Amino acid sequence: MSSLLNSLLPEYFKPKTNLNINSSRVQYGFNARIDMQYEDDSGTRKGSRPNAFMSNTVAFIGNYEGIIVDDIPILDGLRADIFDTHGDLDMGLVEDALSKSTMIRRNVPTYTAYASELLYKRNLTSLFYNMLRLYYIKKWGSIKYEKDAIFYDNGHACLLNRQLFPKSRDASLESSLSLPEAEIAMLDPGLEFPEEDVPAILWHGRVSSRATCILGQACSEFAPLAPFSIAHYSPQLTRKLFVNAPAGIEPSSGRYTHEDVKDAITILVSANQAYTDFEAAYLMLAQTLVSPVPRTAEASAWFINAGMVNMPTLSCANGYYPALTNVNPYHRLDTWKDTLNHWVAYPDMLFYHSVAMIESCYVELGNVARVSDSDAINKYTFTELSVQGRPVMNRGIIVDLTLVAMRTGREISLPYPVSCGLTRTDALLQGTEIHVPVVVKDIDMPQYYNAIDKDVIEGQETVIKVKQLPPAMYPIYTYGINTTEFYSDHFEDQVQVEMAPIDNGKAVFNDARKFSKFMSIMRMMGNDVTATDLVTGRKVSNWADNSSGRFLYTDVKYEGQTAFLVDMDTVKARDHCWVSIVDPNGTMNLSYKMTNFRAAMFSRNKPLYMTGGSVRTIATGNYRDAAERLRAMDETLRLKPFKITEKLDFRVAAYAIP
Amino acid sequence: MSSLLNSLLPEYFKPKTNLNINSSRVQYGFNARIDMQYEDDSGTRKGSRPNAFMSNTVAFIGNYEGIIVDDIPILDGLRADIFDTHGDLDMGLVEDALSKSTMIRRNVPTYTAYASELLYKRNLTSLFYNMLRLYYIKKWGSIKYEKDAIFYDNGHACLLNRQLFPKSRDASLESSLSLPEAEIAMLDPGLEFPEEDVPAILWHGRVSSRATCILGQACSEFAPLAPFSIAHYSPQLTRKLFVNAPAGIEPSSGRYTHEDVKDAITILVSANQAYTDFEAAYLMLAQTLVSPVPRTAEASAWFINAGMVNMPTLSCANGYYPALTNVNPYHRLDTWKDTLNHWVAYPDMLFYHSVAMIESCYVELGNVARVSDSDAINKYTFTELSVQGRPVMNRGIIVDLTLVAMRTGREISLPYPVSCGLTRTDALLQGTEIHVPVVVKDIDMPQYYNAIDKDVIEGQETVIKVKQLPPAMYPIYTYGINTTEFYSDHFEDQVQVEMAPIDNGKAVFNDARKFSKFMSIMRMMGNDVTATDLVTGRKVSNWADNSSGRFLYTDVKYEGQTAFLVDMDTVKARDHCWVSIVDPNGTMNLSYKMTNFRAAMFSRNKPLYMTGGSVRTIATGNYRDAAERLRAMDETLRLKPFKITEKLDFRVAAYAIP
Amino acid sequence: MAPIDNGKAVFNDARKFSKFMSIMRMMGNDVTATDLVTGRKVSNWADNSS
Repeated sequence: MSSLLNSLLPEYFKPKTNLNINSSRVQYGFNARIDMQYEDDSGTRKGSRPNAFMSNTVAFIGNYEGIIVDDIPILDGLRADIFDTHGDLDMGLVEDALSKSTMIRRNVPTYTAYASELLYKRNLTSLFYNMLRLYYIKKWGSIKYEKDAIFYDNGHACLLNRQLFPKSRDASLESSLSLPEAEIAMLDPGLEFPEEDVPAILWHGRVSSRATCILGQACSEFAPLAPFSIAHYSPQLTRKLFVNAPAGIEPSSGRYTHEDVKDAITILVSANQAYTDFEAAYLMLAQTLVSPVPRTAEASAWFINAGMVNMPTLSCANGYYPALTNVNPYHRLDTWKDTLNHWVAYPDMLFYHSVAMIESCYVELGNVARVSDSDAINKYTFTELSVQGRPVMNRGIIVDLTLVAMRTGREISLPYPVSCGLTRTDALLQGTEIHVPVVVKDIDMPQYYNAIDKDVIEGQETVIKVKQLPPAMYPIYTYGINTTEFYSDHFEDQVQVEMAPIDNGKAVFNDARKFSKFMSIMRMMGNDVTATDLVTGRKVSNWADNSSGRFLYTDVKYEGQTAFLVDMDTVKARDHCWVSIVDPNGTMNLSYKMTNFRAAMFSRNKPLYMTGGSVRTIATGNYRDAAERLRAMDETLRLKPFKITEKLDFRVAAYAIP
Repeated sequence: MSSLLNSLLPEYFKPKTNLNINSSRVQYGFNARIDMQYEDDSGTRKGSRPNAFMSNTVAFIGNYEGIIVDDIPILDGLRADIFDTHGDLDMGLVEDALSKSTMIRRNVPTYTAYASELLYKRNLTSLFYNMLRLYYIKKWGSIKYEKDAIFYDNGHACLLNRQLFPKSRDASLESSLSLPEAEIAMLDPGLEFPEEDVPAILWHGRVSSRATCILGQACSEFAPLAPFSIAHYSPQLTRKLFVNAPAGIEPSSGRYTHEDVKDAITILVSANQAYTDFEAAYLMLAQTLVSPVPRTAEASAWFINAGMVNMPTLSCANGYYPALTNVNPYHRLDTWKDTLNHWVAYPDMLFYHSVAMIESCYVELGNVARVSDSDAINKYTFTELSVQGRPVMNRGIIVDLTLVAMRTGREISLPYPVSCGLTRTDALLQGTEIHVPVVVKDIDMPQYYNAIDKDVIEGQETVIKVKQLPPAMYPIYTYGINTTEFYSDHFEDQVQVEMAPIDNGKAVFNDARKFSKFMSIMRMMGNDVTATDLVTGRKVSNWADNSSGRFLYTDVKYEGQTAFLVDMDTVKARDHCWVSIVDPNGTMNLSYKMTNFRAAMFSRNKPLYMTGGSVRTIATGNYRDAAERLRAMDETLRLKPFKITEKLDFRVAAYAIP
Repeated sequence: MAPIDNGKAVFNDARKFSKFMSIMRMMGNDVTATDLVTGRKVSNWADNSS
């Protein structure tokens, strides 16, 4: 659904068509003007950062594994005559429709008997999904993956690509897959009895030399070398695929460009009348196009074990019954062609729709992981109460759409209760300790991180014990639309730390809430604060991120009693464009204000600019008003004359309109 | 945009068609009559300057470099039916448009897929840019650049063309470039898949033997030997260029006249309907064509670092799909063929439009440089507040047209937000003193200029320091259209200043404004006064520039606060009218009137006379046969002007919204 | 003062120069001005009573 994913984008964000991606890492964000203030009994110290960049790093790598599951049939496409008043295939009108058609008379009785089983095999989501992945593999084919590269680095702990993804050879995305071609046979119209467990599709005119090569590779096993997101492992959809094309199927060309895959999709959707099938495949790919680079070192627990992708079995019986598909189809919603029409016009817009969906999910799974099991709406039972339909199993797209509904605070409506795609809530529901590997840089690591060893020499491979999952992404596109006090994503905020002159700089935060806001605002001001817990004896640093520049309470890496000693004569100025706290006395009052917002994207430590035309909000009415218009100007070549007009020179001629 | 740049010229001046330029340097100015009237405590004196020549100097020498960048598509020339009710390109109607205009309907699905990807990147501005440069290389192909010539010469200091332009030799303009030829192949109709990264253009009848050689050289690399403005380094546009000509193309001749390039441009625009693409290239050349000769030695800091010319990527899909270009083209403005009709009639008029543009930019940057970096409108954030469109980036022409709006004080509007051309604000946007290399002519040079070596000898090559960039040009064409206090370019003005007490033979001027008014009066009377800056200990002189007969405060060459000790005993008498007095007494009143303006141009120390007939006006009205003004003010670029609000400091300038 | 000036301020007026130098001494700051015309020096700390 293009419509619901479009509304997630911010108001200030004005996207263009083309986006020239030339790397496997993008820092999307915005530039804002922060007017910071520090008030005290001595006086006020004002600062101003005119261009403050708040970013979330997003990569094109992520371990996924496809499995073939059984899903509901999508009945949108079949002629409206055979359907009854309630909206189910009234068998008796099917036998009537087949009898009054251009079918062979000896096949009518035997084909009608099979109809009861074969007409309820309508799900082309798996085919469209694979054909969409082939489009983006050939478009962004020049992106590279190095084996010994830095997945994450925060100064203390480092995590390499070798650690998370073993059995991984370095190669380009184009050179990753070597897809073998499945057989594309021609359906004989005079076949005695239809062959079930072999799908048959429709086609307009002649199957081109390149269309054979695309359909051949789409219905085949994906066995990748490099762990890419749009080239993950998928099982063999089918062995053989029939195509009811009276004009013969040309043999396989071998080569094809990304423009030829768009040609193949547009013919397949139009012939089969499968637009709702495409809408399902569009939302599936939106989840599993890009995966987020973790905010903290201990936020890598989400991507340790491979999340399963639920691909519904390829099943289509249109080739055997050409009569039942015509120009008057049955559809539930009137805006059922909107998702395809959006993709054909603006293919590269999927990148923006993808980051909008994963940012919405991973933000909400952040503040869902911090609720006790003894509650009404908890970790296990947040999907059941929200869903008001009848899906087969609460997995895939249902779990991701219900998280988006919680974030935006609106009602998401789909025409069919389809349960296909990636399932994210895997590591959460387990409710056990996860052992993430790490290579150390400094020697004073295991004070900060909950490490397995207490003394570790530099360059050693250690393990961190993560119990509660910290947030993987900070809200950026969904900044101050549905604000919570955990993230504290306000435009205006203030904190009041109360100290007396008798205290020699040392302040104890009994409250946990205002400790979080103090440590966060001090980092905007470019000050390196290092607090020490009095009960346990561990240490926390506000500088625990190089992207957002905020301090969340989950950076403590421990749930206990709150007694944080901060010594305010060991505060060090780290960044540029900073206010100085030289020697405070009395009550401190910190405050900031974010005024304006400008969309910015970075890649390879350089600005990535959006190019091409101005993207519009395509509606169903905007095309069918031109159908209402029809260009009703009678196609008659009316040539109008020009009267020559003489003036002073007479050498040169001058023509007038009347 | 002819009508825009034509408005910048003064109301009294109307230039003739032809101009035989026969040098690399042209003075332009006017011969005005000044009627001064003096009054002080001693008495009254009345005089009259009968003939006074105020002029700038402009040259054909400027170091520039080309970069190929991706910009917006210009959707002008495509048929009106493919566009919907709003100003948006619908792919639903492209499928219909291509379907109705063919008998072979097998190719419609393939044609639509490729067309959707190519239409959002169509731009012929870079091709017309090179074709225009080839026209002027052949026409003015007898201009000599000598390496051991003078660039600036005052009397104390001197800059040679060895400095500012190393890696250069002595050559004529025709001898500078030795262009190779790209392959101009013929597109046979029947080819089904458009070859990627090769543009295809339409043509009228047979491609002439001469037309081949021009298109071949226009696409090739430019590698100059001598630094020339219209022969600057440009990257290779394309390798191949298809031409859908019904009659086959002829082989390349090798030689062509400047007249043959006009025939090539006129055909290429008419066939492709690329009138708005030409308008972009016309404005883009108006910036580059000429460069200023600096007013003082400090104003050479602008032209050290090579400014980047943003040339858009060459792409076009008219040759493949000639159905999309028909007899009813889509245009936003009704005056969309005025710029080509102006150039084809009067080619040599571009010289006057270029001088008008570069003057307006370099005059207003004189004020922007003096703005403090702690206000709403400053050097960093003046373009962003002005623009009211959605370009790719605030670069090239958008920066230049913003400065023209600030000069004239009128709202400038283009149909498409194009960001292509020279960016000047590079030396300005950096907090670093610039090291201008100079030659010592007189032994007393270190007293005047801020030199590194305080002791020098006639012939030594030293370096001078420039912190704040002074004005490179004085207002001549834009004289009195809007008068600032800094320049003081009034027709009628009454200057009042109080003379400081002359103790021994020296008068102390503590205030900054009073000192500016005093030396401004004494210059108009024609008295060469020399003062000593007390803080620095360097000698200032009101006779700094001889060409423009006025005193600017930037001639002091010291940003900050100071007090001046004026030498009243050594007041020389260079130019004496009857008004001219040596001994001022009490409150000095000078009231002057300027009348009888007449434009005059000098080239190689002789008068340069305009030849040919009188320019008759070509211009189209807002409506041809259009009923309702469908505003469509969403995509169109608009540039809002800023008015200078004078304040007490006088050294600092400030902008406000009118 | 403007940021373009690197701390250096010239007092054209005599009245406000006296008040600046006096209030800076209440605040306990040793300022040393230099006259541009003559070339002599003045110090605000020229008394230990008032």
